[PDB]
Amino acid sequence: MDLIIKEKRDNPILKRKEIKYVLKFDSSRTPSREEIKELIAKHEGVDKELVIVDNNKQLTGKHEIEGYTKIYADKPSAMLYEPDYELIRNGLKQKEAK
Repeated sequence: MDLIIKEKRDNPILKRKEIKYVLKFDSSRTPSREEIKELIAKHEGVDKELVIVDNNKQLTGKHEIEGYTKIYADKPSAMLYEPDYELIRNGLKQKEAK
């Protein structure tokens, strides 16, 4: 697989990003999970935890797929501290919750 990415990231409260991606796949074996997903996010400007990619706009007519990928950077931070772990239980109040 060959992923050429044109990443664009916007990080607010949840550090969400938007990137342009094309994976070139060699007709022979089924696409790999890590190869596409890792190279997609990693290239994406993010780690493997941050890889969320839905929909894919195919422009070319050869054998590679293009589209937009979504990435979450909170996946690792949440995994390290665990979402089911008592982080504080109270919430924030910096002049506005959002």
